[PDB]
Amino acid sequence: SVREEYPDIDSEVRAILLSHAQNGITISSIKSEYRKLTGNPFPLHDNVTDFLLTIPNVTAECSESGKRIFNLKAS
Amino acid sequence: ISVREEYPDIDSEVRAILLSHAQNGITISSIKSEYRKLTGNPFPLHDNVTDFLLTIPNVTAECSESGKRIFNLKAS
Repeated sequence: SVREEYPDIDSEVRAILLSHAQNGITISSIKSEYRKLTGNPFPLHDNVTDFLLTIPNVTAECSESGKRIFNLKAS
Repeated sequence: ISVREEYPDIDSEVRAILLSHAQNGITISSIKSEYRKLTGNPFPLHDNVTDFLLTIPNVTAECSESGKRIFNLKAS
């Protein structure tokens, strides 16, 4: 239902991950980059982790500092 | 998650399961079944399991092309 309402959000989030595939990225930083990239506010306000984890090849992990870090799986 | 207060052993039990499956991956359903086999008790979390797992340091979750959410311990 997310991808049906915002058809481009999947490509936009993947674009952001692709540009940050070296060190990973938090949800707050993703929203930040999203605003710079599209000139629009991030359209998901809830269940963001679940959305990110429905994108193939995307990983999430609990960092040392406790922060939730997202990345692309190494190929 | 406030379940750690109510169940002080749950961190070590879940970590034990992950350690025993650190080779490949493990799904939430498989974790709950390993949990019952290990403790003789049902898994005390009924919701937000991904969030619980992702608050354990060194644990990862990934979207397999099979669609299943796979959890593992991060390498090295």
